[PDB]
Amino acid sequence: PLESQYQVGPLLGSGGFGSVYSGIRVSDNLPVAIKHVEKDRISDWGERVPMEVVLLKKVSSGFSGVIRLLDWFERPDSFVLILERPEPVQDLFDFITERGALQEELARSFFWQVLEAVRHCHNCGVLHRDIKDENILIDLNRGELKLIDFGSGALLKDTVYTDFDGTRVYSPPEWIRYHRYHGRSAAVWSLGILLYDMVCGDIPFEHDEEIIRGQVFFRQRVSSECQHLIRWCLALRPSDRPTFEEIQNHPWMQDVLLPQETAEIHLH
Ligand SMILES: O=C(O)c1cccc2c(-c3ccccc3)c(-c3ccccc3)[nH]c12
Repeated sequence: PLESQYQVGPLLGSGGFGSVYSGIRVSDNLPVAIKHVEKDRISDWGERVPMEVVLLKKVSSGFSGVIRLLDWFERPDSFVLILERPEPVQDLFDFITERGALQEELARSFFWQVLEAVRHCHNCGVLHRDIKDENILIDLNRGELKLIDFGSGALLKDTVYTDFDGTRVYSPPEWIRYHRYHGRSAAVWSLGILLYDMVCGDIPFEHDEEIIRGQVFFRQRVSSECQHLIRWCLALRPSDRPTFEEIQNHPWMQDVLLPQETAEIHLH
C-alpha cells in the first residue's frame, strides 16, 4: 500500500497543482513530498497516466537540477506522486520575499542552475511551461536548485502550441496576443522574467498591456550587462530571443560560483 510505506506529515500547501504534504519514506526515513492530484483537474494524459508523470519519468536521472519522482500511485479519483524533498529547503519565491533583490553574484549562480535544469528537460523531450520562482526549490545546505511542478508541462515539439495553463505574468506576448507560442522561445521569455525577478525582487510586468509593450523599467540598481541579458530574453519578437547557448555565453553569465561556494557565501 501507500500509507504503509510513507509516514504522512503536515500539509505544505495546495492550489492549481493539487495538495502537497510533507512525508517520510518509512523504510529509510528519506524526506519525501506527497502530491495529490485530482483526476478531474487533469487535462493532459496518455503514457493512461497524467502527463506530469510521463514528463517526470522522462527527466529522471542522477542530475540533481530537476526534482526526482520516486514513485506514484493511482486511486479512484486521484493520483498520488512521491517526489524528492530537500531538507532544509526554501522556494525561490519565499527566498526573494525574505531577502529582497538578490546580489548579482547569487542571481548568476541561481540563474545558471535553472538554465542547466531547463536544458536538461529540453534535452529529454520535456517542456516545463511554468518556470518561475515558486517552482524553484533551494537546497539551502548544498546551494543546489531543483525545478518542480511539471503539471503544466508538455512533450517538447517544434510546432506551435495553442494551449497554455502556466502563469500568465510569465507568459510571452505572442501567447497574450495570438494564443500561439513555440516552446524554446516562450521558455527564454519566462527565464527573462525570472532573472528580472531575482535582481529586482519582483516581476517586471503585471498587466497584459505591459507584457505586450515589453518595456523594461529597472526598479533596483542592476549592471549594464545584466539589463542587456534581461532585455534580450524579453525581446518582443520570439526569433530575436537568445538560444540557451547564447544566454550561457553571455558576458554576464561568466565565472559562476559552484553550488557549494554559493551556499557558503550566501546561504550558510
Ligand atoms: O509539485 C512538485 O512537483 C513538488 C516536488 C517536490 C517538492 C514540492 C513542494 C515543496 C515545497 C516546499 C517544501 C517542500 C516541498 C511543493 C509545494 C508547492 C506549493 C506549496 C507547497 C509545496 N511542490 C513540490
